[PDB]
Amino acid sequence: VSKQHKAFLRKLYLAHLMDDARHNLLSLGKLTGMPRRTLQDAIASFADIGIEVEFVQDGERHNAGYYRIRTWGPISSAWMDTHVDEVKSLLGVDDA
Amino acid sequence: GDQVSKQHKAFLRKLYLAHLMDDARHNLLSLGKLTGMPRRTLQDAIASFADIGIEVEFVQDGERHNAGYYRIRTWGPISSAWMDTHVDEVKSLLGVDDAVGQA
Repeated sequence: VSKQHKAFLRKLYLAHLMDDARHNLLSLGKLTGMPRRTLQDAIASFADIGIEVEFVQDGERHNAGYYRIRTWGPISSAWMDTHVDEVKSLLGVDDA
Repeated sequence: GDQVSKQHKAFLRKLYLAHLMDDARHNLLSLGKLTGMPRRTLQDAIASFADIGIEVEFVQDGERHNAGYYRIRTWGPISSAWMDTHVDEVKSLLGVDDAVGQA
């Protein structure tokens, strides 16, 4: 699997984590082992594959916030549900 | 122009080709005359479908005398229905010109 296909599966994997649980850079960091840098670039590049992401805070604007997938666009969120396990290793994801 | 990034433009190119290939039998020569993209842009785009999980095959008749055509083996993580909805929009951004209409 190529550096671009790796990079691609990464985005779909992060998108998947963000879809089933409220996560921010810190939580994604503790869950995936990826450093803040990688996570931000990954997030910053979601638009390049049609995934629109929002960053949401509580009304009083005192919490650390979470990411929300506004739309998956051309990406099938179903597909990722089926191949979570394959992608897990192919990317080398770690944990607390 | 200011619309989308180069990276995003390149992605929509792959989805657009895949859409074209899925609705009619095409090869490099047919894709070239219809879209205006030169042969290398086509080979390279097709070469990178695997990067986004689209498996494409090139198929011929059994006697292998006819010119082949591309077929999408699987769209994988890509939603084909999405392009259906955004074709006009995407075609504009990519600057696709039906070469026969310009001449």
